[PDB]
Amino acid sequence: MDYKFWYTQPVPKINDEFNESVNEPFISDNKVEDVRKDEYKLPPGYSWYVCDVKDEKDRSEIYTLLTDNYVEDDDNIFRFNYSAEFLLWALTSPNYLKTWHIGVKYDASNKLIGFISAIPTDICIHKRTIKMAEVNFLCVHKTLRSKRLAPVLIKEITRRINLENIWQAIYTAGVYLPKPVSDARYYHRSINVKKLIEIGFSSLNSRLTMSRAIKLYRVEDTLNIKNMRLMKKKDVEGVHKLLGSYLEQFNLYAVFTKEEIAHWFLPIENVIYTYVNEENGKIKDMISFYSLPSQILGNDKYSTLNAAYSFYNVTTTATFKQLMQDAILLAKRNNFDVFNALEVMQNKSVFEDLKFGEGDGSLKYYLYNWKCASFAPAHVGIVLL
Ligand SMILES: CCCCCCCCCCCCCC(=O)CSCCNC(=O)CCNC(=O)[C@H](O)C(C)(C)COP(=O)(O)OP(=O)(O)OC[C@H]1O[C@@H](n2cnc3c(N)ncnc32)[C@H](O)[C@@H]1OP(=O)(O)O
Ligand SMILES: COc1cccc(CC(=N)NC(=O)c2ccc(Cl)cc2OC2CCNCC2)c1
Ligand SMILES: [Cl-]
Ligand SMILES: [Mg+2]
Repeated sequence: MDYKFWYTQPVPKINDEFNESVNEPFISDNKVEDVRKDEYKLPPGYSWYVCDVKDEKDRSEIYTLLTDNYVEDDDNIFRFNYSAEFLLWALTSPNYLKTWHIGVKYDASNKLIGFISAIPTDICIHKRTIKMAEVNFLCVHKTLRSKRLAPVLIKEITRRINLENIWQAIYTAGVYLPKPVSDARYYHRSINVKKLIEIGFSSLNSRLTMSRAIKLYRVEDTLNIKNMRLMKKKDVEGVHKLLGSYLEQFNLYAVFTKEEIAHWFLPIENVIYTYVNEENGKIKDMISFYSLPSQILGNDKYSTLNAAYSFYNVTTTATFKQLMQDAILLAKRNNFDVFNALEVMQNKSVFEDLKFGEGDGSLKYYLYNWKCASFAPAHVGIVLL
């Protein structure tokens, strides 16, 4: 609650509130020529390390660090378990910098004990498009917590981003920091009810016996949009047009190039699933979701919760409810146990009807070095990884 580090950074104070007409950096007229050229100082016996995410072995090291040390749910039952291949896709998007993929090693073990990453992306906030970094995967080894490593990681990636004449960033966290531009609850749609019950993800009452819970969450194996199919390279221009058009209504969204569309949407097994409805060689409807397993900590029977996370979903030929009903069936068809979605975009309107349950927390959206009015999650049009 003191935010001793955060309060030194160009982010709003916890009591700052800005008019709708304020939409600008906290610190303008920055100069690349003035940016520190020296790496930030690490504690004795630790070293910066530039990770090559395209090298299987370096990628494996980041994977291991995240598997053992990344985000857990509030009750420490689950831990996110991003796959190696997901990390490769997440970090090697168009115009990515290797030098924004930053490790820290303990010199004596040669072991990776900290990470932070960013990728470039054009972000439209309140109708101004700004070159930004999207920051993700900040992680410090569980054995080294509350030693103020995280601010060094932050300050070092800020410096390397600033060297590229980028002065804004976007990120998200579960934790409250100075100061969200928006705050979105997450919801879950049970698919394998029994499993989710057995692992303590979901529960039963005397009203809801096991057979009744299973029957509740039953879906028909038949698509509302019969032609919905895996996206193909030929669809890239059609998706770019459909998605790009739709995203303009929002207060915060990424501005995608065709190269970014192909990267972010072309399907990769166990990473990203995009489906399209093509009519007359035109893309009219799209569904997408990414795969993010959680490791189930100390359950005798199951080791992994497979989960699909709603990415971007646009319909022009069905209702948004029918579209999302199809997104659920498609995730069931891909052996997911649960479908997760944030109350962003049009999502919340379908949660009651599609039998989504409210989850235990929320995801806060932040900008660095940007001053603007905050807004309700309906007005958020971007989903980070
Ligand atoms: C223009 C370019 C700008 C680029 C940069 C943009 C900004 C990018 C910012 C990064 C966005 C990343 C987004 C992202 O990856 C998605 S959110 C996921 C973050 N990762 C985890 O939660 C994994 C599990 N936790 C850990 O590994 C550690 O607890 C971490 C490393 C989180 C904190 O390590 P620690 O050992 O627990 O703590 P200290 O070293 O003692 O440091 C304490 C200081 O860290 C502040 N803190 C804690 N969690 C934070 C978080 N999630 N964002 C930002 N700040 C966070 C905290 O408030 C405190 O500052 P304060 O005293 O002022 O309160
Ligand atoms: C069930 O396993 C979990 C494992 C770890 C943490 C949690 C609880 C949680 N924090 N959930 C979510 O943040 C989350 C829950 C639902 C959704 Cl739709 C998105 C979420 O965040 C994602 C996007 C930001 N980067 C991480 C993925 C759940
Ligand atoms: Cl400093
Ligand atoms: Mg620390």
